[PDB]
Amino acid sequence: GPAKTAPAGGEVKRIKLYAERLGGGQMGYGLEKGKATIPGPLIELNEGDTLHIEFENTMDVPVSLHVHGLDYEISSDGTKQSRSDVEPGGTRTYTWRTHVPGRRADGTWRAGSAGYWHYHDHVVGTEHGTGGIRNGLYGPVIVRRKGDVLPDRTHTIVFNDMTINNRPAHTGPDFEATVGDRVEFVMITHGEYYHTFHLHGHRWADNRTGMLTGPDDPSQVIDNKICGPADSFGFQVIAGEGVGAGAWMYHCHVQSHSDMGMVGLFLVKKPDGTIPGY
Amino acid sequence: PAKTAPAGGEVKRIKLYAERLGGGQMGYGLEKGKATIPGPLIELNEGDTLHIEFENTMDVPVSLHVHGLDYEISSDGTKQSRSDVEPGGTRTYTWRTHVPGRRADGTWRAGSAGYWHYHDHVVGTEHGTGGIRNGLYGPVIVRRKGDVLPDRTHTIVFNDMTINNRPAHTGPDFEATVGDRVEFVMITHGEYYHTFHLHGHRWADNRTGMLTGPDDPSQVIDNKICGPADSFGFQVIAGEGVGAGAWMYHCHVQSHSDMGMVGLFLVKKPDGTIPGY
Amino acid sequence: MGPAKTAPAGGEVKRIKLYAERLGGGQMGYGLEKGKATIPGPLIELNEGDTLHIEFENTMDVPVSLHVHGLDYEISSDGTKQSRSDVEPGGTRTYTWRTHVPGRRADGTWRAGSAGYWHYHDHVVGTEHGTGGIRNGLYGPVIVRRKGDVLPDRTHTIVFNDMTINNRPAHTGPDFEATVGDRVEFVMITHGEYYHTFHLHGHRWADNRTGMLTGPDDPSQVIDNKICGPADSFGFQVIAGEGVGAGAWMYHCHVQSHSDMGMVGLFLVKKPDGTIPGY
Ligand SMILES: COc1cc(C(C)=O)ccc1O
Ligand SMILES: [Cu+2]
Ligand SMILES: [Cu+2]
Ligand SMILES: [Cu+2]
Ligand SMILES: [Cu+2]
Ligand SMILES: [Cu+2]
Ligand SMILES: [Cu+2]
Ligand SMILES: [Cu+2]
Ligand SMILES: [Cu+2]
Ligand SMILES: [Cu+2]
Ligand SMILES: [Cu+2]
Ligand SMILES: [Cu+2]
Ligand SMILES: [Cu+2]
Repeated sequence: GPAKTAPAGGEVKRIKLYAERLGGGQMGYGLEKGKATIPGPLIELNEGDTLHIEFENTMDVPVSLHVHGLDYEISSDGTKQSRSDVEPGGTRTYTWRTHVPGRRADGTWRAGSAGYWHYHDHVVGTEHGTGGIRNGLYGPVIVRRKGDVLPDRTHTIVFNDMTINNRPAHTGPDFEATVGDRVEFVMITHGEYYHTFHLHGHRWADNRTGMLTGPDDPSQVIDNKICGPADSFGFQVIAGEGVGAGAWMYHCHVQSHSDMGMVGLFLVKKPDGTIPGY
Repeated sequence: PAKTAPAGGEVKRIKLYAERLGGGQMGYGLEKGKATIPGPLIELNEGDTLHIEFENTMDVPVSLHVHGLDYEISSDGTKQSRSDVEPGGTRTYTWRTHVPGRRADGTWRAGSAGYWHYHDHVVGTEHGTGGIRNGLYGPVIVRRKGDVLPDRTHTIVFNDMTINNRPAHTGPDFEATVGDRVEFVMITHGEYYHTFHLHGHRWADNRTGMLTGPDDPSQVIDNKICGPADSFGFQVIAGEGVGAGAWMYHCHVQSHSDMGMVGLFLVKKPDGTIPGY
Repeated sequence: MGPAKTAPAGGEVKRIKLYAERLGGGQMGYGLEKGKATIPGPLIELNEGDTLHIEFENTMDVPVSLHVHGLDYEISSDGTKQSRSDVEPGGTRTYTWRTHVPGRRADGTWRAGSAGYWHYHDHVVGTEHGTGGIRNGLYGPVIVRRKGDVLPDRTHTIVFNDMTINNRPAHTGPDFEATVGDRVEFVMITHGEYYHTFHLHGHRWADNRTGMLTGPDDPSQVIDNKICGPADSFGFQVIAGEGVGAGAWMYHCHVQSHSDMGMVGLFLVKKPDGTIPGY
């Protein structure tokens, strides 16, 4: 039937979050010890939500959690200079807040928190978290505005230096859907390089939600997007819409990059489970 | 005045050929021996369907892949979908197109209109690195009913360190007359980020490159950063507010402009003269 | 906080003088007075419809020019060697910039006005694209405002020029001071060989003409992070410490090696008492 939408926020929410080492000199965040992933756990909030994070550093080196776009005080900045990092074996409670749009007393329109954001390390290896980000400490954050369209499933694609989600070249990741599913994509970039993100057989609107608000929204519609370290955006597509089922490539479009394996599949299935030509 | 795009929905057909050009270059053409870089401009109205009859006249596999438009996986134009074209081979690629409208879930489905492009995916690699470098790319415009039509359209492709695969400092230059409504399609390919910059003129960063009205918040710019496979276009009024002259456009990356990615938008007085040129 | 002051309507004929000087260490800069040159050059603000007459003197050993983005100039003000609009050593020229309001064209289309965040810089030094002039520091912000645009308390220009910020030594800032609640404006220009991503802690803006959402209608992405290449310019305004509070709020390019090597600054937001918590 009609699209599902986000409820109003304003709830006070809590999660546990850990930083721990993974194989091969890699680091990630997790919701439980021994559960860490690259990228980290996806965090979703409704505008007005407050989130307290009970943070434990499991590692033998100082780490931090610094987030984009959300409201936080200087004590949640997650930086060395702000004394907000977390020592080895230590814990701290990071607090993220969130607000709805509205008229300022000066008569202007204050932008809400809503959008496609991310969190990552500001501390490991240098005071910009170069080592940490390189090792995999980063994760997506979605803040939704009341009435925002909710998807069937959400997937995070991170271009971190020459890799996707710190995976070895040519290893995807791949995401599955069924023709007609509403699929949300969160795209984040980290590290040294510019990239262009590209998706076969689909397009989105270049704007807050990734979708057009209606017939008056001028935003350019695009299948290809240039992005750079700490950039984040998102969007939703209806799997296979107008195109049909198939194995649909997404890849960085910088030629040496795609040539070198920054490539994935959006695997879109016929209602019966089959994918044509594959 | 201001002629506008009519409603789409027509079924259209063209023949398209891949062929070798001089110097190791390759290009698409509308007839054998007529291939160009960039390839032929393809224009469609929302709702239109285009059947492309493709012949690959080269001695290596080639393919046709498009951005933004509606194609089935069998028109993806990749080795992976088995949609490339063997040497001397022929295939029909089909591109469909749709107007915007309200989906069943009550969301607003975006139409196909916009500035897009097509290029090879199979030459030299499965990402068409070789083909793209050799020159297999071309502009596609899809127009929404009511879109403002230009007097002329020019395509500027920054391909690696070249414009339209031309030698340094060779242009292209485009001519117009003050007051002409001129459309530019701006495509980027290859290995490098760039910044497109046009003297004397400006456009809106949005679908049409023009402000829809007084309510459109889109930033107005003369400079745009663009990555490989990036696609955008706009229209300006030649010399509007600025008069006639040789109006430079180039990549604004300093070394690149010094290397010769530079061209002229030649805007003439009514008498055909250009002051300072 | 009271109702914000706004830009009035333009149409005035304005005049300034601009000098091109050599500064310490092979640097070059514009100035409003001989001996007053700065990098970035002086801030130039116009209301849509205004006309600006720049009386330009070149005091350097080599030819220089003045070339501006986004505004209305005849070919003779282009500021290039090819248009014969550059300036010989010890020479002068009047450069003229014009600006127009938006409006309905005779053809039914809507003509965009001049308003926005723009910049000017040398086109002639070291190469015909002014690669030298720019590396040496010749560049400066231009702001064109639309009637009714919201005015800030203070304006700050952050230029990423190759690997510097405003041509400064690494890890030198600049830092900017505000008090919690100030409406603060940033103009952000990029120059040189390299792409960048501009990032500001604890604040966000709208990616659009004014950097602020016009109202609930506005679909524009809200961002704390923006990619920019050479000659890109954009601006925005924030309420200092809004919903966040006092602190020393980092801004920096987020390309990792760039921030590591020092393109970093502080937006220092004081409390009313003038203290900054934990700094
Ligand atoms: C068109 O001439 C050239 C272009 C390139 C590019 C575009 O990288 C490299 C070497 C050349 O001789
Ligand atoms: Cu930072
Ligand atoms: Cu890439
Ligand atoms: Cu594609
Ligand atoms: Cu960050
Ligand atoms: Cu592809
Ligand atoms: Cu370039
Ligand atoms: Cu210019
Ligand atoms: Cu492509
Ligand atoms: Cu120029
Ligand atoms: Cu940088
Ligand atoms: Cu931040
Ligand atoms: Cu410039």
